Order: sequence, then structure tokens, then C-alpha cells
Amino acid sequence: STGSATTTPIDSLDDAYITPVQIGTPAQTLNLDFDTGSSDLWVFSSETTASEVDGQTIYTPSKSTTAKLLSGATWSISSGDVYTDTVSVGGLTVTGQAVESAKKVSSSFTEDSTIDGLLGLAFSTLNTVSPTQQKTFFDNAKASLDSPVFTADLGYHAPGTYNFGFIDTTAYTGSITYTAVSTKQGFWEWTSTGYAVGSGTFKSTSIDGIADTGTTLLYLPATVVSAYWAQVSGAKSSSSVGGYVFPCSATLPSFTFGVGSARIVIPGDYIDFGPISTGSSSCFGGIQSSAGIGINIFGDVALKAAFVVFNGATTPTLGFASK
Repeated sequence: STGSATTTPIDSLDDAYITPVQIGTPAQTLNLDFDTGSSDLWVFSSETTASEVDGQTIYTPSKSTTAKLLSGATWSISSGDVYTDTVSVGGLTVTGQAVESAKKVSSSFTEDSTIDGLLGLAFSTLNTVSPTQQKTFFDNAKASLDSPVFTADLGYHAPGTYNFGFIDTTAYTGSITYTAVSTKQGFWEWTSTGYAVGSGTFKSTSIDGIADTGTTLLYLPATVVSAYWAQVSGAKSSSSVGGYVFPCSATLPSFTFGVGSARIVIPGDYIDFGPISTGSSSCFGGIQSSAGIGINIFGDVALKAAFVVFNGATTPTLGFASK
């Protein structure tokens, strides 16, 4: 089996991407945030505190003939109980998928009406269901997939594609470079071989990080991020804003990261996240320091510059191609 679904930016900044997902019988279609940095499938539901719902499409398990309460199971990340139900992505169907129903949701989600929930695609060891931990959609699908892979092809200010079970050889240029993955923290964790700023020379240096479609920006060590922003006239780190900002009049340099011997180039425009407030001439930067995070994160800024293969074979790997 295979599946293929279009993913769409939620706003003009590519702050996140939503992908339609069919849940239940008859289908209830929710727009979920596919997140390779977490491992829960959770949704706004008919059980979510009414005050905390503001425009989202909710999952109603009582209207689904295939929904079953997973008795005693709870989750907490935003929290609630758990159902099993039929879940389909882009034509690919999983039966008995754990669907985690929000009783309560953070204010951050209530405020963002375009995201109906999350679909986690990290390793199932990070799943928060208790007392019986649950499998991700990908893990459940693996048995039936033609190949145990999914690919992320995120667009820049444009729709993209998530594919399951196959690699679309028309979707990238050149070859896919594969690199080792550590699952020890439950993430798609890998080691970049270095970086370059604009047309500058490539610096060979190991950067351990995660491929995280659920994170908007690129978070790298302070040394690297300082070298980048030093090439932008007027750029500075602002404690009031919470990161690097730059004059909206600036032209940003590209940023290159290494994948083995290969190179992925992030165009400068990808690093522009626009005015910090309406009318401001200060703009927010898309490359930020990981120093207060504890881990480097190859978020959407980096990932959308590439065709990315998440290989969930017994020895997992990550592949990157230019496109």
C-alpha cells in the first residue's frame, strides 16, 4: 500500500503545515499538523472544553461506527482520553489507530483555528499514552506499506506533499544522500557534516540535530548562528523579541548545510519571517540559536529546501535531496 497527501502552509509565513486526514466511519476530515518531532495523534473533539474551542473542526467519536473507547487510557502533553478508530491519509488506511481526544487544550492551540490536531511521526517510544503506550500512524502502517518509508516535500510559501510507502523519483534532483539516524532520544536524530554562509567556504563540523517538521525555524549552535547573522548589515539578537532580527530592507544570504558529502542550500528568502509587528521595519530571522533548547533542530526552514526521506527500516536512516 501507499498514501499521498498534500500539505498546505497555514499562513503567509509557512509557520506550520496542515494535511487533511480522514478519521472514523463515515469519514470525519480534520486538518492535522504532521510532526516528525512527536509521536501522538491527538485531535480537538466533542469532549474538548467548549471554551477552549475556537473555530477548529472537532472529532466526534460518538458519530463514528468504528470508534471504540480505549478503556482506561489517558494522554498528557493538552490532555484527554483515547479512542481507537480508522484513520486514512492520502488513500492509506490504518485500522485501530489510537486517536487521542483532547479534554483540555493549551491556549496556543485554541488561538490557532487552522490546526485541528497533530499527527506524530517520531518514534513510538515518545508516545504519551498511559498505561498502555500506543503506536504512531506510521508504525501501524509499516506492515502494509510497499516500503517502510515516508517522505516530506514541504513547499516554500506553497503546498507540498507527504508520501507514505514509496519514493517519488520525479520530486527531486540529483541523488538522495542517506545519513545515519539515532533513535536513542526517540527523534529522527542525525549529524550534519557542516555549513556555509552565502558564498562563503564550507566549514566541516559535526552538528547533531533532529529532523522536525513540527518546528518552524532552524535552530543551530550559537557559534553557527552568529556567523550567519554577522553577514547581515544591522542584524542583532533582541531579548525583547526573543531572537535575531534584521532590517526588513536587507537581502539575506543563503545557508548551506551538509549531509555527508552532499550539500543542501537554503535560499536567503526562506530565512525571512517578516516584520516583528505590523508596520515594523525590523524583521524576524528564520535561523536562531539552539542554546536554550538543548538540541539542534532542523525545522521547516531547513527541511522545505529539500526532499526528505524518513526511512523507518529496522536500521532507520534519513535521506536528503535537492529539489
